[PDB]
Amino acid sequence: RKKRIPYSKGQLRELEREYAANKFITKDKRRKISAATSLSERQITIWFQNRRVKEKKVLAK
DNA sequence: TTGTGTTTTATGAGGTCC
DNA sequence: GGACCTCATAAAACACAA
Ligand SMILES: [Mg+2]
Repeated sequence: RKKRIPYSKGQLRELEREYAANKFITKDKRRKISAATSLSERQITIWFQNRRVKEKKVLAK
């Protein structure tokens, strides 16, 4: 497949800041995050998908 | 500092949207 | 005629009882 590479403190800080601002990434913010973090647009899109799955688990009960 | 449950990336199947 | 997300899933890495 492709062996996963965990994101740095600096990369996660940027992703969580945007996620806190909006649960859904805009095309414009995805490019900004891509430039800031060196993650691909694809990675940023997937991380948002995964973050909403995590937030959904937090609505346990 | 072992072990092995949870959390974090990453994928592909199957959906919505004129 | 493509871009987008939710879902179940797998595996690498983490967190921390033991
Ligand atoms: Mg849907």
